[PDB]
Amino acid sequence: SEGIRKAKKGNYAFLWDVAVVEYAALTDDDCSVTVIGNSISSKGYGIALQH
Amino acid sequence: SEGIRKAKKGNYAFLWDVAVVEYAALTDDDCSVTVIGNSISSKGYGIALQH
Repeated sequence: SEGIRKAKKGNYAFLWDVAVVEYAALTDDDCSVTVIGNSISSKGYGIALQH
Repeated sequence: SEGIRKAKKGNYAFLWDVAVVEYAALTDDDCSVTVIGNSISSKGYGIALQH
């Protein structure tokens, strides 16, 4: 939440999930941001369960 | 095993696994290798166990 406006106001590139940044681009009332892609497909994300 | 030097000595944009190319251009010694990038998240490989 601080990284919303501090990246808006201040040259701060952030370290986070891209899909969140996709939605943060989806929320800003002006198209006023920039993202750069990432491709690391050897490691994945699964969903935990009962052992 | 067929279209090997036809991609290197002919107009054939041959199409296979990138890691196989990291073996094949390693077998190549003539510096006639060029390739572009690709990000495909859906498919891949991990060793099967017993059921």
